[PDB]
Amino acid sequence: VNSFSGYLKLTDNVYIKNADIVEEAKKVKPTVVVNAANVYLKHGGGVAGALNKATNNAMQVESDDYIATNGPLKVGGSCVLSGHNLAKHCLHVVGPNVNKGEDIQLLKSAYENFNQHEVLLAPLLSAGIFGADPIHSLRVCVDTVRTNVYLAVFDKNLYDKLVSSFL
Ligand SMILES: N#Cc1ccc(OCCn2cnc(N)c3ncnc2-3)cc1
Repeated sequence: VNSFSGYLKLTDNVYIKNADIVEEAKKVKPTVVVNAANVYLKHGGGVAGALNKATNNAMQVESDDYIATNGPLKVGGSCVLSGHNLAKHCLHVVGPNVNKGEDIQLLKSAYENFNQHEVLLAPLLSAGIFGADPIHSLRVCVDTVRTNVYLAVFDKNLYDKLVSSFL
């Protein structure tokens, strides 16, 4: 039993809710919140900008030190950093950005990072400003992630489209 509330069960291990990931995190304080990161951990907009703003820029400060030490992530890769006031840990995962021409096949590699964590609160990778089709992202999630994932979708219209088209 866990404290995630109000989710639709899609499969044995994937759940989805019409919800704000920052509010979910503030409420649940999950062990892991996933960020929709880029390779430079520059949290300017989208989910990343929202998560970072909610940490009062502490996520960005920590991320800048990470990059200065380690260099950029790979597309499809991840790193574990602090979750600050939102979660124990933040798993920064880089999905391909279609607006940068990146290969959508890398979306599966991106979701594989979730399997290193037993339970996660997450957005749909490569959705929104990353340019991919969120219906496709949800399908790859369900077909790749085997651990327990709680997906938070910002927009009622999108949430209803995802549910009503889910096979
Ligand atoms: N009109 C409209 C509209 C406004 C924001 C919006 O956010 C999508 C990405 N996103 C950003 N910030 C958050 N805290 C999120 N939680 C889940 N997804 C999140 C989508 C549609």
